[PDB]
Amino acid sequence: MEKTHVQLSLPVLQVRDVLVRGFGDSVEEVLSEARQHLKDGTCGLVEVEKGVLPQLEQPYVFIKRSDARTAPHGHVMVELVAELEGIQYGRSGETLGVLVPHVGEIPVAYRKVLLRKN
Ligand SMILES: Nc1n[nH]c2cccc(Cl)c12
Repeated sequence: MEKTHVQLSLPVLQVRDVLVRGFGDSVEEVLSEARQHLKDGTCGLVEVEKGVLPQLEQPYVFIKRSDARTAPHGHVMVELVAELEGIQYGRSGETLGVLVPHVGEIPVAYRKVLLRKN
């Protein structure tokens, strides 16, 4: 059965390499698809800098920091928050990046996270 949190190492992708630039067309769909890709090992992370979000597709799925002393086993505790037309669905901490499908792009790094499944 599902533990509340799972340790994952996410590939960090450069925005110009990403082939599939979002998870879907509604807040509920992108959160659902992001969770499925995380379970399947087919999710990447793009770090947000100027110019990144306009090169990706809304709705966005962000991973955000969920606490301050929980970095168990070297993995930052995180949760999912979606954004569409400037409104956020969830409230959480600082953004670590934006999640996208991973379809074989070569990463530049890995980001260790402890992900709250729901
Ligand atoms: N990463 C995940 N492994 N297993 C899951 C089940 C539900 C939701 C998620 Cl995100 C996961």
